[PDB]
Amino acid sequence: TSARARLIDPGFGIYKVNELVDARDVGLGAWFEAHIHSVTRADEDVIYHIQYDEYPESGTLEMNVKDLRPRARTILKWNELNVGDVVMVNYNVESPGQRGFWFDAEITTLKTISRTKKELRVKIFLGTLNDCKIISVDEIFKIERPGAHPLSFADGKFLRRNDPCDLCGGDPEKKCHSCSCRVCGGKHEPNMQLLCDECNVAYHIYCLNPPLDKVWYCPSCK
Ligand SMILES: [Zn+2]
Ligand SMILES: [Zn+2]
Ligand SMILES: [Zn+2]
Repeated sequence: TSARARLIDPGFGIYKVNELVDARDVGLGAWFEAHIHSVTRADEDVIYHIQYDEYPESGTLEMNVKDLRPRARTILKWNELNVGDVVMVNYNVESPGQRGFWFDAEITTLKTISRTKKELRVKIFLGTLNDCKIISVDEIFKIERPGAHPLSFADGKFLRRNDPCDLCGGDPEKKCHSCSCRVCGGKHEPNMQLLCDECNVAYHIYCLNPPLDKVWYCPSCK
């Protein structure tokens, strides 16, 4: 058992040490994946510190409890959505056509145009922005509330799709040297292919020079 993936109840607080949460960055108004680092004493007397999963460089940070909630885990299907619902959506404020960040929003328009076409417009809570068109209609997340089952890293990483690919367009059919194996460009075998942490590019076990016997950081760095 990893120490990073074991929940600790220090005897108080509504989130457990090492619990997976989302943390609202007050500067942007968006929610980012994080974990509880510590729960200590000085909604008032309990202090929570976190680390952001994808910003370990930012270190340990104090966070008010109103800016924390259990990690988002459930994607709401189209038929589970209603006008007036408050859900978490991906939106880019500066470039509405592109992938952005994860914002709480109230659904104001729900329109099924055809079998494939849909119109989802929301009110984004930053101040608020009205009549925002959400492109990623298949990634609408339910907002979890205090008391939800505590997740740990043992359950999984529970990372959302947080990056913008220009090459293959995210299509699983087309080969890609950019977002898959650099040597051959084959997405086949997600299991027999290791990633890097610093630069983040992949290689198969048999595509490296020299080839590895069994299944990490890349060799071209060192
Ligand atoms: Zn690609
Ligand atoms: Zn390869
Ligand atoms: Zn690397």
